[PDB]
Amino acid sequence: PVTQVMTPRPVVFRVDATMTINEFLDKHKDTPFSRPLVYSEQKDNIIGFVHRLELFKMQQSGSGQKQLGAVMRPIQVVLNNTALPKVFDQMMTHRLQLALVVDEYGTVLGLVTLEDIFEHLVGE
Amino acid sequence: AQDVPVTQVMTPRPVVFRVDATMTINEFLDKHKDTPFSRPLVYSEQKDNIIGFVHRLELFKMQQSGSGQKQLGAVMRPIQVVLNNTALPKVFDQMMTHRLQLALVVDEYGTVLGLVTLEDIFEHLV
Repeated sequence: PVTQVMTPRPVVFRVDATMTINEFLDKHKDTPFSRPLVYSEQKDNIIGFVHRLELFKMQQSGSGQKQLGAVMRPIQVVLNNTALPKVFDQMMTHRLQLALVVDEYGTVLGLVTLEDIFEHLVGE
Repeated sequence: AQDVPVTQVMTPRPVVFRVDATMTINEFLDKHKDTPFSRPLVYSEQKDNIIGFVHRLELFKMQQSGSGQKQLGAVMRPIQVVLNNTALPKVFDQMMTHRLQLALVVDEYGTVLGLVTLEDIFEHLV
């Protein structure tokens, strides 16, 4: 059970894998969005996610011309019908900050974050 | 370039076994025979629409618990993807980092090319 007690958040912030780190930090300075997903060719085709702090560090290291696709964290999926404590245990154990939530028809429902899971469990 | 493509380490989609998630455990266990630790892939409506996998032994536990009438998807496990252009070392790192034993390989558009195991990648570089 996931969607049945926590609703997956919508994917609202997508960036192209071919976009460069410089371009990203350029276009999205002071962005309110903390969960930037990376898409490959179609905006529908999520292959990873990035963290702005991490990207900035790479830029300061002269890696600003690198493409998001080459430096992103790979996208991971969690099933809708998985127990929250288990999802939590898995994400923590793997240091996974966010995951796409998928149902039993292969449909992407939205995304969850480890902090979102934390916040829900802790409220119990 | 550097090493061989994950696409040569994988089992190609056409020869990859998968079963309908709506099949009951009872019918699956009766229809399909395979070893205690096999991990059949599961598809939703289309045979290419691969949405995870199940452990045969967990299927068998279910049946013996009197839940054989339930669908395969009852105990479905997620399956992750790796990109066809990812260097074999990086792939190895990524699956290890996430403790993956199995993963679908996809192209830049998300189309499943095949199934790669960590065992086969491990084998290859060590």
